[PDB]
Amino acid sequence: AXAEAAEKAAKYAAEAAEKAAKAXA
Amino acid sequence: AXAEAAEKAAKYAAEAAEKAAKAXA
Amino acid sequence: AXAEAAEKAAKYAAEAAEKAAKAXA
Amino acid sequence: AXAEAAEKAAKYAAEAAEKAAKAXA
Amino acid sequence: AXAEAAEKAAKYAAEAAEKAAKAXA
Amino acid sequence: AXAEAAEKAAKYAAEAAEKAAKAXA
Amino acid sequence: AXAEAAEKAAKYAAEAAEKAAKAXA
Amino acid sequence: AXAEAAEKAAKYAAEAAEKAAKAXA
Ligand SMILES: CCCCCCCCCCO[C@@H]1O[C@H](CO)[C@@H](O[C@H]2O[C@H](CO)[C@@H](O)[C@H](O)[C@H]2O)[C@H](O)[C@H]1O
Repeated sequence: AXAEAAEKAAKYAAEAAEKAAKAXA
Repeated sequence: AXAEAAEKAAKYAAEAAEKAAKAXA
Repeated sequence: AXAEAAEKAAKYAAEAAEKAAKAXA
Repeated sequence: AXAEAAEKAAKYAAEAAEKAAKAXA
Repeated sequence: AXAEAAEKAAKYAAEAAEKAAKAXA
Repeated sequence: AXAEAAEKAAKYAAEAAEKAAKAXA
Repeated sequence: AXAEAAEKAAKYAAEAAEKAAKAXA
Repeated sequence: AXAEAAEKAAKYAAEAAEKAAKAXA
């Protein structure tokens, strides 16, 4: 359960980071 | 570069949590 | 779109924290 | 107090994101 | 249980950060 | 510098986790 | 101690934003 | 505009955290 929660959080941060990276592209 | 590094770290964290989730199963 | 995802992320976080808070109450 | 602070912080963030989502309409 | 897995994860992350600090220098 | 700051946050988390872990010990 | 750590995180955020603000100036 | 607003908000947050840190001691 906690692993799942951590994965969801990391996935959100990764998508956020990706949109920032694309904005700077 | 900052956003890219954060995206990479977050994707590694997500993979690591997924692996833990699959192991805990 | 960014704002909407951030709000969803935060709601999920609040729900997790609330659960923790309730366990400690 | 830790969990309660975390809950308050998450709820604050959710409120701010929601206000932002509404403004961006 | 939860705290021990969280301490272990946090230590791994700190080591990864430290490695990156040394590589970047 | 970012890696250094990441490291401090990670160390902070690990010590908070250890304090909880010791109370559960 | 938690408030002191939160202050440090907020200061880091402020410096990061200031960096961006200056480059955008 | 965005970076300036983020800087302002982070500074507000830091002052709040500092005030709390001083109240607690
Ligand atoms: C990878 C992300 C990590 C998540 C957060 C981890 C942060 C770890 C501690 C950072 O250290 C802080 O760095 C700030 C910025 O370098 C400094 O503020 C500096 O800049 C502020 C912003 O104006 C001023 O208010 C301060 O006086 C000035 O010291 C502050 O003193 C220092 O303690």
